[PDB]
Amino acid sequence: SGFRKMAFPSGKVEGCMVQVTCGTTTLNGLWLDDVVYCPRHVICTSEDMLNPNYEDLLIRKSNHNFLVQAGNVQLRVIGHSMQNCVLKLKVDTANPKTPKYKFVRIQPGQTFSVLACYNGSPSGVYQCAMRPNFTIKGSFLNGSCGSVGFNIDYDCVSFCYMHHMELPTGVHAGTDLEGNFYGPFVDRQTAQAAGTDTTITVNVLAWLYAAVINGDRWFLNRFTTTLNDFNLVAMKYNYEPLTQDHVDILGPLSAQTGIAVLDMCASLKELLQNGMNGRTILGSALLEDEFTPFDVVRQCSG
Amino acid sequence: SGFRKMAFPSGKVEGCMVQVTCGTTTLNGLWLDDVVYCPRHVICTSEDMLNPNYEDLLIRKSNHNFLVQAGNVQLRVIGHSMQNCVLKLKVDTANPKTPKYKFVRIQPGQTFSVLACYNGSPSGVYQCAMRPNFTIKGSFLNGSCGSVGFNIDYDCVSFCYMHHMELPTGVHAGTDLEGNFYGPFVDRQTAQAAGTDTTITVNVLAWLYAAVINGDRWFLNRFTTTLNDFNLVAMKYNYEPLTQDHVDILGPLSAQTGIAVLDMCASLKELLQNGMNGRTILGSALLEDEFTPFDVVRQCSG
Ligand SMILES: *CC(=O)N(c1ccc(-n2cccc2)cc1)[C@@H](C(=O)N[C@@H](C)c1ccccc1)c1cccnc1
Ligand SMILES: *CC(=O)N(c1ccc(-n2cccc2)cc1)[C@@H](C(=O)N[C@@H](C)c1ccccc1)c1cccnc1
Repeated sequence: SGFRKMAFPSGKVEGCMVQVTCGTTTLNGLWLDDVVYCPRHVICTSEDMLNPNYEDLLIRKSNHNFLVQAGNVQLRVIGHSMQNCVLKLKVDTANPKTPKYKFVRIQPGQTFSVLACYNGSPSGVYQCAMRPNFTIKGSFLNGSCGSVGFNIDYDCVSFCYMHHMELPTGVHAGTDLEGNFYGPFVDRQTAQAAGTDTTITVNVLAWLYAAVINGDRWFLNRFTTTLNDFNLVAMKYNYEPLTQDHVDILGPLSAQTGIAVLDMCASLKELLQNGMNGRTILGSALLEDEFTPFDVVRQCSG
Repeated sequence: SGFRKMAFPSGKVEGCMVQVTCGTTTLNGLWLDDVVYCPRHVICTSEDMLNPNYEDLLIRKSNHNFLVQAGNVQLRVIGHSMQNCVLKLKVDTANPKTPKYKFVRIQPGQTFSVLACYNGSPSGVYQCAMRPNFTIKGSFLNGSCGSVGFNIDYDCVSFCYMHHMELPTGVHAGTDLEGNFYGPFVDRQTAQAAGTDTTITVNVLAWLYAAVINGDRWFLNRFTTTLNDFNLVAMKYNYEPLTQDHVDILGPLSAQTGIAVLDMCASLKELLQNGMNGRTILGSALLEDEFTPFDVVRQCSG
């Protein structure tokens, strides 16, 4: 029993984290095979943040302009390029600790562990979710950039996120490892606003399903409801629409709890309309939406 | 900006987690140097859980009775003993991945990362705190036992917790790595109850201090208060007494925020007496007490 925001073990990613440098600018990179990956904003100066021309800037730099440091050691940059918003710095040496990996672009609502890195040294791990507005509510400080998000597929590390910037909202924007931003965010110092953050509906139900399995069942109502009925109420409180996929994805938890999906929805509808009256579910005084059904299955099954 | 329940990177502990076996009973062990450590309850059968005599039982077993498995490999047990509630199984081979380590008995209110392990395979990481009743509100399933709690001291891993059992409360009891239980719990199948769980007061203030630093400052009142005044109100809602040590330990956050300790206390007093009115602090609808001042400094400083 018990339910916690749980991260993947970070061991196979610790061994891939390097320090990358330009002048007064050190950030984190990710050394996989004979390539090191970091945010291309490591080439910028404080003068050229308002509107930088990254192509032009990279022209000014050469292989030897970039100080890649592995713990106490240094790597020879035998070639650089730019893939969208990432520097791919080629190196003489292949990481001997390179785990099997993939690069996946994750979908909003999906979750991943973050290994928060300063000066190429892993500092800490936490679980995070792509919000529907394509921000993340991270915990990053100055120097955090190039810190990565990942899932672990049996023995295969999937990298889904690279940290690039904090918004004035105090939330976080980043790319996949092919260097495309999640959302409309750009890597320049201009006015950018995160759109309306909406609740992830399948995740909240996942979590109610976790709650039941943990014996917290008070919120369960004698009622049920319909998709359309439920999604009319949903929209009113900034919630994602529930779909038949969403329903199907909750089958294993439906199946384990004995509780139909649509009866859980009816419980949520009453919880949305009445709030929680100071009552808590799984130690929270509000509805949690940063666990998927998989996260719930993994933690509540094995 | 941002504040999350953050774990230490688990890399140096992954390499110490082994599978330990007896008949129908497999749990986790911890291989440091030429010693493997696990809960001594791996020697028990379902018949001898109500009141087991561990000495007597161990008499029945020998070195070769215990199947220690490292991933795909097997270790030769060249000697066993019992230290309080842990098996120290001596092995031919020293762990080549043994990080510098210490064994510390942690104090109630202090926090540590847990590496949740099934069948000697690390499954996930989360941050946890010793509650004042000396339970932990973990996330463990069947097979979790021998999973360890640790802090990372620069490069030195400190092991503070080994998981032994779940209470009917659905909360968790375990030992230090010398095999003494945190609290009055015993490793037998008898009626055991976790006493009154009290809130960790320094931690809540730590967290309010994190909140301020993140710009969440609404709860700040025009008032202040006294220790005695504050601790009279504290006791009423099952809260730890605040001491001058507690005050001193919050100096760095006092110092960073510009806010006196005793003015933060006055804010807490009004928050305790009035609740939060549906207002949230750092994304929580209730007062969080599983971060220490150190955790707050580490995450909000670097
Ligand atoms: C790496 C880093 O920690 N941050 C950061 C600094 C500089 C830049 N940059 C873009 C173009 C040239 C240089 C990106 C990121 C800071 C940070 O992002 N601050 C925000 C307000 C910001 C500044 C400048 C441009 C864009 C954004 C940081 C702070 C906290 C968490 N992550 C990053
Ligand atoms: C290792 C394990 O996961 N659990 C466990 C099983 C058996 C024993 N045991 C004590 C004396 C002989 C055998 C200890 C722990 C279960 C578990 O602890 N279940 C509880 C209810 C319990 C059963 C029997 C004795 C004592 C406690 C488990 C389940 C969930 C989380 N941790 C452990």
